[PDB]
Amino acid sequence: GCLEGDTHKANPSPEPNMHECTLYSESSCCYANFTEQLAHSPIIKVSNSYWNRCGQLSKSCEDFTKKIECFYRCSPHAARWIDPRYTAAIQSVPLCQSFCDDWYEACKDDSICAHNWLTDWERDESGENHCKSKCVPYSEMYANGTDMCQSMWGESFKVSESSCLCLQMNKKDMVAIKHLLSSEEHACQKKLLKFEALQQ
Ligand SMILES: *[C@@H]1O[C@H](CO)[C@@H](O)[C@H](O)[C@H]1NC(C)=O
Ligand SMILES: *[C@@H]1O[C@H](CO)[C@@H](O)[C@H](O)[C@H]1NC(C)=O
Ligand SMILES: [Cl-]
Ligand SMILES: [Cl-]
Repeated sequence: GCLEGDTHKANPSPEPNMHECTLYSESSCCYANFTEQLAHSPIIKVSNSYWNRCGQLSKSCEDFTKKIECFYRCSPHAARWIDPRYTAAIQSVPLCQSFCDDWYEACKDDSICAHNWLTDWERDESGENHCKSKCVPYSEMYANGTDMCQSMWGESFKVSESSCLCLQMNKKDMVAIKHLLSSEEHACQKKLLKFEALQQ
């Protein structure tokens, strides 16, 4: 299944001409047309939402923000964390801490005005987002990567205690996903060792 959000397909299927989010190409919950928006950096505006409200994000920070957009919109497994009473929303998707930490590090000197990027905006007539709070650095907005990942999208994400049973929006998620859906920990960690070996 896919999420029952604005843009999602009914069911995951291959998607040949994706411009971004290609991690999900051969089984995607987004149509390729959605990806066109993300093909060019700097990314100013995705759908009705401006990404540059406190300035233009550094490239690596933008990359991380794009990875989460691609997951929500295109991952064939996001719906496994579907909120049953709000079918466009996810809850408690387990993110790897290393992922959240690298992200924070990438964004630490960038600026932001929404502690929670989903709720903390003024939305105008045309659906476009405007800061209410003040622009501050990410390093002021959140105390660390963990705090950021638990805050940015409310209940959507959590930070796993496990370094293996967690998503980081790269090919290793194929290892994680097998075990997410003590024992499972060791299974995952062995599987992950094989993965790292196979990739030269
Ligand atoms: C994207 O394509 C799908 C089917 O190919 C279509 O249903 C949808 O309206 C398109 N979205 C936009 C924004 O053009
Ligand atoms: C991260 O920051 C939060 C909030 O300040 C704090 O509780 C926590 O100890 C810090 N470290 C981790 C790994 O969460
Ligand atoms: Cl196409
Ligand atoms: Cl990529």
